[PDB]
Amino acid sequence: GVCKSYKSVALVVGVTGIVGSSLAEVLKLPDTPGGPWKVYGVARRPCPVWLAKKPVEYIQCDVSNNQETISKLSPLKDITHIFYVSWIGSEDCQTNATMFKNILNSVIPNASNLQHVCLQTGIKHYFGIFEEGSKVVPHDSPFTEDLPRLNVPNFYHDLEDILYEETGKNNLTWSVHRPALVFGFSPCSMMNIVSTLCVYATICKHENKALVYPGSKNSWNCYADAVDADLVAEHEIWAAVDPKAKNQVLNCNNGDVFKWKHIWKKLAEEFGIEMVGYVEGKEQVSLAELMKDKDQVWDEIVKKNNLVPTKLKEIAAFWFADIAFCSENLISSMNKSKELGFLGFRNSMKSFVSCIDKMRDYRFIP
Amino acid sequence: GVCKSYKSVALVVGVTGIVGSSLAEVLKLPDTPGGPWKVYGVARRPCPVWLAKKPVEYIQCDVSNNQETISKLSPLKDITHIFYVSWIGSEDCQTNATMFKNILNSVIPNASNLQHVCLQTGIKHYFGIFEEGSKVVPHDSPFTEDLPRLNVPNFYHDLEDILYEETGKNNLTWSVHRPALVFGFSPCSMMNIVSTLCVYATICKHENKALVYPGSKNSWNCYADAVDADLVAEHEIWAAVDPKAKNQVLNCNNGDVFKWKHIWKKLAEEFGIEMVGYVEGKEQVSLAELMKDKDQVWDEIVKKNNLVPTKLKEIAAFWFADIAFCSENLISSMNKSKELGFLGFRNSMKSFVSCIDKMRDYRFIP
Ligand SMILES: NC(=O)c1ccc[n+]([C@@H]2O[C@H](COP(=O)([O-])OP(=O)(O)OC[C@H]3O[C@@H](n4cnc5c(N)ncnc54)[C@H](OP(=O)(O)O)[C@@H]3O)[C@@H](O)[C@H]2O)c1
Ligand SMILES: NC(=O)c1ccc[n+]([C@@H]2O[C@H](COP(=O)([O-])OP(=O)(O)OC[C@H]3O[C@@H](n4cnc5c(N)ncnc54)[C@H](OP(=O)(O)O)[C@@H]3O)[C@@H](O)[C@H]2O)c1
Ligand SMILES: CC(C)=CCC/C(C)=C/C(=O)O
Ligand SMILES: CC(C)=CCC/C(C)=C/C(=O)O
Repeated sequence: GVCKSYKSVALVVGVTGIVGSSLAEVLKLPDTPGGPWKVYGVARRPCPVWLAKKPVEYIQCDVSNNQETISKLSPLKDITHIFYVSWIGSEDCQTNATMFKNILNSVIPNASNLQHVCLQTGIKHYFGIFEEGSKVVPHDSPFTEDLPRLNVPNFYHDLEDILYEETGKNNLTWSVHRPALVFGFSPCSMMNIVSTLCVYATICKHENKALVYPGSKNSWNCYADAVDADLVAEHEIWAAVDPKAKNQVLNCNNGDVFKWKHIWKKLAEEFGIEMVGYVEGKEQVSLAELMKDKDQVWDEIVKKNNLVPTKLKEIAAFWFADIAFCSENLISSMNKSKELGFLGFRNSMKSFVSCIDKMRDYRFIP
Repeated sequence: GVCKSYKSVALVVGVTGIVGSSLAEVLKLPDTPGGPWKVYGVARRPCPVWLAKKPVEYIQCDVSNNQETISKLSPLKDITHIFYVSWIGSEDCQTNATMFKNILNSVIPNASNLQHVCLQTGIKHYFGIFEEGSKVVPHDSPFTEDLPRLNVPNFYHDLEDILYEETGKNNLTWSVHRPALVFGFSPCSMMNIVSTLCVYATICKHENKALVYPGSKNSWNCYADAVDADLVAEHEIWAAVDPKAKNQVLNCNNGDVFKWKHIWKKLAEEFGIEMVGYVEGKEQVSLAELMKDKDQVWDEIVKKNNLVPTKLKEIAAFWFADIAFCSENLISSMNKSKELGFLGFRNSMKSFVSCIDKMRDYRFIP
């Protein structure tokens, strides 16, 4: 059979991630802008079974290693768009920078039809980094894309600088996407809040305990926002294909606000267990501490429910929930994207439930 | 010349109001859905000069008087859509009810091509009434259209009940629109926040004083939302013409959030004066009290700047600003409208400035 024709050819760097996994789905839909798409999906681990069941050409590669990346990506002469949706899982500026440089150095000399590089960062651009030593004054919100860089060693700054330099030199377009908190389904993410809260809820249910909210008062009652992984995918694809979005920094959220108070009630209902909400006068407790000895319990759950086998620390990031539940005042604006013609949105309450439903369909959670 | 053809014929009840004045503009644009529109505009006062310069057939009528309303509206046999965007200016349930009943009793028997009645209420549906005696527990937010009625004598309840009964009996469709705080330009409104704050700012400037924020701490820092009058008009016209919107209760806001803190800075810049923002530890002061003796000052301003002559209490509602500046937790959801296909929005910061610009173009403010 003659070689298959594609209109566009994506390199998704971080294909097992919370957005990369969505891109692997969304890019292959028949009506997706820029389609038909061929998808190369890059990650460090062996292709998981769930991803092997998708029409994605998986490339196992440690992108922090330059010679390996050259060897693995330089043969991919047909790439048209790069979606960089990866990070090393620490805030180390140079390791993260090296990963992104390696992608560009390996692809740009070899992909003569390369058009665009999508760089995914996030709303930490506006408020700072997670490293405990960093005592920094964030910007006030709503966050908009005209806010200047904070005086902090945020690896996002280095990634942008590389993006601008390398696209500029090579007559490529660029986009920087700054998603809010992601609502997604990947069990291989280092920061999946829905999966994390679903695992907590599952363990509570397993142990005949209530779904006890461990967070701060402020994070219970404040306005919060998030972004569905599929909407991030759609926003990145929009910037990759639509001339109006090119060479722009762009926030990405669902377009609404919610409260954790309301999400919590929904979570309890979804698992058919009692909730204990925020109790007046109580201080936040560490969910990471509450769950520190639960690995064997999770193993037992996986076995009893015949789930996709996951290690507790890989499917859940309890430390990340702890940060979410002592955060407030982090709302980001979608006006710039809307004014440029991107009218994609989600109902965040419905998005949260859709992620639960999807994780159950995939057998990641009971 | 042969009688002019129109596709649709609007009765706008409250044509001098903050939304009615926008409808008088929007309905007459060439690309407005349902057009070409003929517009009958009803209000109690004599047609102001600014409205006489619009292609609107003005009908001076006190709609609280049944015989007068019959006499004035029963000849209008060609009405296709009613936009009820009026209230008496008190919370008296029966006077407000009487006004709306009178419209329907006068039009329904006489307009054989009548299709739809749009009823404008508002987000007070979710939190209660302004009357000082009423000590009531509001719903929590974000406000959605599935929230049940509060146990309060809100005239909105009576207006809805009349709408349902009379449309139901007569095979007409209905829509209830619940706008957030309106950003608009009418100088004849009983509740125009932008005009009110512009008048304050103008007086501050006239007296070489700073723009001193008089509100509460909470209302300075909280998330707030609003709706541009033109977007309310567009939302009402959408419900009047689009089958998907028919027989629905629908919120209407700009689709974003803002803070008064940020609006205040913008207001000061627009008037080229210094601002004093919220001062930590200060209690809210009454802007109504601050402005109680300023009528002659406003007269002098009107004369010195050659403005459209307005009485201070008619262009500004300082009591209404006082309520805005002790409110929080009033965000409403636009998901229902979006899910039904209405994707109209405004950038609220830009909307606020556009209202200032428009009021200056009309010579209502300097
Ligand atoms: N998650 C959120 O809620 C969120 C919100 C806003 C912004 N963001 C930002 O979005 C960006 C991407 O993060 P994410 O959360 O989408 O990531 P994630 O879900 O944790 O996924 C990371 C991906 O990168 C891959 N990866 C990591 N190190 C690699 C290496 N050395 N070589 C090759 N692949 C490697 C991972 O595969 P392996 O496991 O095989 O290494 C995985 O596919 C980050 O800047 C993050 O801060 C995230
Ligand atoms: N303003 C806001 O920010 C806001 C926000 C959300 C919801 N709403 C709601 O929207 C609804 C309409 O209020 P609005 O603020 O748009 O009104 P508005 O700007 O004060 O305008 C009221 C209109 O009704 C007319 N009117 C009053 N009494 C009348 C009578 N007896 N006969 C005939 N016309 C009469 C007025 O004309 P005359 O002066 O000549 O009488 C004027 O045209 C109310 O339920 C209000 O609570 C308002
Ligand atoms: C409330 C929380 C936990 C926000 C952080 C979202 C992320 C992960 C942003 C980013 O990585 O830029
Ligand atoms: C923050 C304020 C002042 C909200 C009231 C908006 C209005 C006027 C609602 C309604 O009339 O339903």
